[PDB]
Amino acid sequence: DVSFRLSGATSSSYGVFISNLRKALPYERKLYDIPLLRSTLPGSQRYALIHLTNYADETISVAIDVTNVYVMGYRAGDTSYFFNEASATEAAKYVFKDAKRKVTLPYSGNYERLQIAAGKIRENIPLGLPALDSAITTLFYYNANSAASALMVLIQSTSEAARYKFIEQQIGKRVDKTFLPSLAIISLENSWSALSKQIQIASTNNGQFETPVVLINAQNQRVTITNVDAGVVTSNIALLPNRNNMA
Repeated sequence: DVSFRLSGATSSSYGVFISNLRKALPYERKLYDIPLLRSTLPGSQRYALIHLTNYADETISVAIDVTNVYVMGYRAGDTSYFFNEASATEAAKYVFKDAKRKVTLPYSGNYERLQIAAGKIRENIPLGLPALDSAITTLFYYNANSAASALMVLIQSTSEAARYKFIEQQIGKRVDKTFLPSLAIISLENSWSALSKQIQIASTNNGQFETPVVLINAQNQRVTITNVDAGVVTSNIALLPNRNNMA
């Protein structure tokens, strides 16, 4: 289980946190040294809680699917919370066992449903250390009217950063303030399944992609990735997802 205090948070501390986050996630191997998560695992091990104390010292545990890095929900006191999707409910069976109540959320854990419930897309969502703090505050108070965005700001500032070290750095730099994610950041979040899958394919294909993953580079423009030679891929793709877990 991962843990991080917002109090005294820095880019270094966040990097450490995300590092700890990926460290919590088990892995069967590494393609290109990129840790390939453990696809096969007991449902109990398939999830790991992030303990996260916001600036206000309000801690809450976030239930992460370790095999896909996917957030399933979170806890706040005896009140636990989980997305309406059957993945979170399964998660609820293993995590927050002590939680006296598992709350099924009124929205699915996917960006689409989250953005709908939040009433605001991730492009307009704040990101950075204050965002995780804000997330914690909102989530602990579970303002369902807006908790959706808070979940998103938190998920990206954890799960997505855990996956992409590019996302990690961008968020982690925003110690003292926040910013709406770049199209590059968001592109990574989406491409994670495609890009990494093609890395696996490419691993047995001398590094050639079959399906060229269109990724948004930092300039907010699409760039064709046909080769694992792309440094923005190899240096930023911290965690590799399993073909069995992807599609």
